Amino acid sequence: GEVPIGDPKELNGMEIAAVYLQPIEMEPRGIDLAASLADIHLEADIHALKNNPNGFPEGFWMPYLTIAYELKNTDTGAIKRGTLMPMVADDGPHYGANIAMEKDKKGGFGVGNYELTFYISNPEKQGFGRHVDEETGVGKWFEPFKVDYKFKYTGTP
Amino acid sequence: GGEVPIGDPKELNGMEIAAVYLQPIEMEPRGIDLAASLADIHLEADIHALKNNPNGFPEGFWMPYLTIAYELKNTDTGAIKRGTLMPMVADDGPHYGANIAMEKDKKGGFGVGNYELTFYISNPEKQGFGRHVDEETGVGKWFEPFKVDYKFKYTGTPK
Ligand SMILES: [Cl-]
Ligand SMILES: [Cl-]
Ligand SMILES: [Cu+2]
Ligand SMILES: [Cu+2]
Ligand SMILES: [Fe+3]
Ligand SMILES: [Fe+3]
Repeated sequence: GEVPIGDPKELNGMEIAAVYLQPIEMEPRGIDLAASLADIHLEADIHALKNNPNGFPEGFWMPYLTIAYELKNTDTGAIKRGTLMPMVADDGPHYGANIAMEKDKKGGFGVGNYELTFYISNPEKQGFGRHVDEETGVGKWFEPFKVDYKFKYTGTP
Repeated sequence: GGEVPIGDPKELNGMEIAAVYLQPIEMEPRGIDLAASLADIHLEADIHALKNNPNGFPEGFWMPYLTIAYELKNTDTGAIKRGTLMPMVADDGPHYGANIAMEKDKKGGFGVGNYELTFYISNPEKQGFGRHVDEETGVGKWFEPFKVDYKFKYTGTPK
């Protein structure tokens, strides 16, 4: 059910990919946009690479990230921004948001060419700690960064 | 190393729940954990998904966004302290942990001896971590809050 968004990027010890699927229903209620109001569920799939410098085992989900997105229709110039929220689905933990496309009451988010940007800040922003002792410590976290994708939105799946 | 195992791990609610301690650790950011020089142990909860986890976590994955309170009771002296373990990462992965004063704590009898350790665990939804519940991609309901208990002999800081 998942449509790839552009090509994944490897950086800061992480594999960072984007996909969209049909709208999902999330609990708790009142956080994620309700499925009937949305056209897609956008997901950031973020996992540790080999030799992750912050101690995360290869393939582990990267938790406690702060992630904002910007979605730009490059045909219309229409831009929207939001946050992705941490949650779990059948395919495990990720960061996600239901997003109105055709249903965006502002308009301009229908079928077309898009640029997607993630803006990502490290887990310390949320108070997640790291050992820094000689025996068990790990390296410094990345500074906030962005990653960019280009994709064609072909309509609510 | 490695760490000192506390009691036996428990397998409950789709998770392996183990307790360990080691020497006090230095943690960043500075100021949230008790300083290493003021502590005698670093206590950890090691919690990972079992096979067939009912909440969509693949086997071996760390269970994130858990709320974990601990109670440490010296059964010889009666000394009791409580706290909450904080999520963090070390060179062998993410865990929940806290630096704790034992011998250094002069406000109680927290020296070498027999201990009961209890973890009080609440599911990730308590912290607003979400779950899909639609038919196509949804997963099972989270566990209700629960406790796990360990017995161990504290023999001092690993040296
Ligand atoms: Cl791309
Ligand atoms: Cl035990
Ligand atoms: Cu999701
Ligand atoms: Cu720790
Ligand atoms: Fe997914
Ligand atoms: Fe550990």
